[PDB]
Amino acid sequence: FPELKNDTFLRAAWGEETDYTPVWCMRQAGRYLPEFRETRAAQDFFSTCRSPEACCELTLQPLRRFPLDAAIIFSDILVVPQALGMEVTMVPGKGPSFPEPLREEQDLERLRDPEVVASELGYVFQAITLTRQRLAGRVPLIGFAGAPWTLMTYMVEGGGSSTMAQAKRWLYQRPQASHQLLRILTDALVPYLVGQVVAGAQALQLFESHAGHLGPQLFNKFALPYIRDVAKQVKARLREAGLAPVPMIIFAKDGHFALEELAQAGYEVVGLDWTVAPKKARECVGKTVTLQGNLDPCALYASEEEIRQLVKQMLDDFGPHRYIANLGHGLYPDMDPEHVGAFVDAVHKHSRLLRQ
Amino acid sequence: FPELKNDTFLRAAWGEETDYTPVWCMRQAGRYLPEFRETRAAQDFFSTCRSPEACCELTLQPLRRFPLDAAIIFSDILVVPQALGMEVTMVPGKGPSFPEPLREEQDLERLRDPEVVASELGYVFQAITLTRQRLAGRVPLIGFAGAPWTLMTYMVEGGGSSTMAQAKRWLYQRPQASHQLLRILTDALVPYLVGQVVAGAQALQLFESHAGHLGPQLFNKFALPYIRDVAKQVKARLREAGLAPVPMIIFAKDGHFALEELAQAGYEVVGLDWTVAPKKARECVGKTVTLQGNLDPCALYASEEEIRQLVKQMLDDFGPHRYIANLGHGLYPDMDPEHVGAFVDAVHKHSRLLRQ
Repeated sequence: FPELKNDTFLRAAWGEETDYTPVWCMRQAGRYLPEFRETRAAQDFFSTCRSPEACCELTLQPLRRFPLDAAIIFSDILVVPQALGMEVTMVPGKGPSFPEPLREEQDLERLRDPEVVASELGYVFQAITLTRQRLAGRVPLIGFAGAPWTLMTYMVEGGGSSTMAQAKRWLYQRPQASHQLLRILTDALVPYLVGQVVAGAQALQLFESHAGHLGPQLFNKFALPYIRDVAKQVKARLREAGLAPVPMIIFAKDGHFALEELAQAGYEVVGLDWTVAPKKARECVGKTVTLQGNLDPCALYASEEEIRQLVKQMLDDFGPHRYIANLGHGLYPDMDPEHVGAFVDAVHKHSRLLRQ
Repeated sequence: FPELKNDTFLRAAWGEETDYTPVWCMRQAGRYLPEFRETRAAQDFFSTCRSPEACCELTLQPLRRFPLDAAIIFSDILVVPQALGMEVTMVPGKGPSFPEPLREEQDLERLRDPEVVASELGYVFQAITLTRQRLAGRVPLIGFAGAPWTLMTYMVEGGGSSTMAQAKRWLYQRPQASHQLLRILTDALVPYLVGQVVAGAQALQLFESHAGHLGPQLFNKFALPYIRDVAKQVKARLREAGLAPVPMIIFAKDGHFALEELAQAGYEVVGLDWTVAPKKARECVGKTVTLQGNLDPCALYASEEEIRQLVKQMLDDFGPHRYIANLGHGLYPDMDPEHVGAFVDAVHKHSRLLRQ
């Protein structure tokens, strides 16, 4: 692969000093971009995901508009439960649906052996090698997947949910089947993430979006240990293959009560939502791990000058070391690309003016 | 009104010692009760709310099953935006909808003067006087309303929302119209809550369900000051009328980052969700205020013996003083009334065995 030219994002992730604060945005390839809607208008969502040229193109689009310090491959966390044998739809701009969710223990029998999952996900590895080639070393490429508990919520709920009532009902009423499913998910994730790195990914982010529904005790029993197992096994498999490990990011949306444990879970970087004050987050995580985040993405509805001021405040509270700027959640379809450009321009100009 | 016989809940709320930990459940009058579905099968939701006998009956039903230490009047937080002039529906078991949500500043013109709102809500005061009579002093009666920001989210979103994107867009793009609306809401709430106390309510709970969507800075600017204004004005109006103030509870769902401020906002009791460890909550709030909560209501899906153990742990972490037991969120329609009975029985037996 081409030699990496701008490794600021990787340096920050590892905890090293940098000349400026690197920045990227969750869903930087997303519907807020007209050209993203245009290229996606070509096929359906999961068929977009299976075309290496199409994922490559969607990954590069934001980089053409903005000097972001990283690319993240275009894909979906739901490719893993699909590759396990579940049928999925993106029903007419309504979001993800599993028409036949897991509802009882016997439903586990329909899933593939998790060791066959990576071979079902070859199309993502193809998209990753292609993108890493076409990026030609401009910035590092991030790979990703959903964390075990978060994927389990989709598989049992059949899509999004404001309560996760069914999924938490499994934890309380079927804790054994729950552990069995979480382990199937971990055992599928580890070889998929290792494959992403073999295909060319330079950093991995694990997305635990539905953590906040758990309190501390459920989260300690049912999410954290799988989260720890993912990073331990991925790093061990990469070493065994003779490959450099890459930095790993754990993003736990609404996960204020888990931050201290997450800082010990084997991840270089802890990604935060906008609900934790950056100074309190630093306190919970100590000064080993790098922090990523955490601007409310709705702030980008404010005027450019207001965005600049919000970025200045956020940067001042995180401080310059062991920090990667990002939003606290994905960009929304209605957001103005010019305001995304302002956020990116503001992080760069303020972090430098903060150094120089 | 009949002399109150069991005032344990009020004593705990004020911060006094008690012989046991009092307990009630959010949505204790709810669809998990077959007789609640039966009496509600009589008319539509908002017409149930307007019948004093029907609200009285729904309020008493759980008290017939369980020795709860308080009743809460049957009503809905959405009665206030309806009384301000907005049209609302409970469309066939789909939840609240406003078919015509507020979308721009000019939409404010359609709202009533907030000073006329209490006269539109006479039916709730009738339901409260009736219930306080029929309760005949068995336990105290709680009145309630939604907090200003939470009501504003319904009025702008038109119902529930996983992002509150439109409502936060108002905060970022129309901060002045936002403050105007929040003030209209506060100015309607204060006389409605005072009326509830004049009608016989012995305690008030303000429900800030949608707080967690805000980070600390938005919450400090747009929710907290209205929250403070509500309690200050209600207490001043009651004093001026010659009436005893009642204890006031602020419940801020997902509000971990606001707990320290909420403990200073003029409320006797801070109600918590299941996401904050009870020991950390105590730390944030000091040992002045009383804490209420915070059992994950999905725990009630567990077996009776497991519920007992979870209650024992929760009680041990809160400790006996300045504590009212409750769930961290309303009971779900599918919950087993026998498991609610276990939770109530467990709080009583463990808190006593903890004293004796």
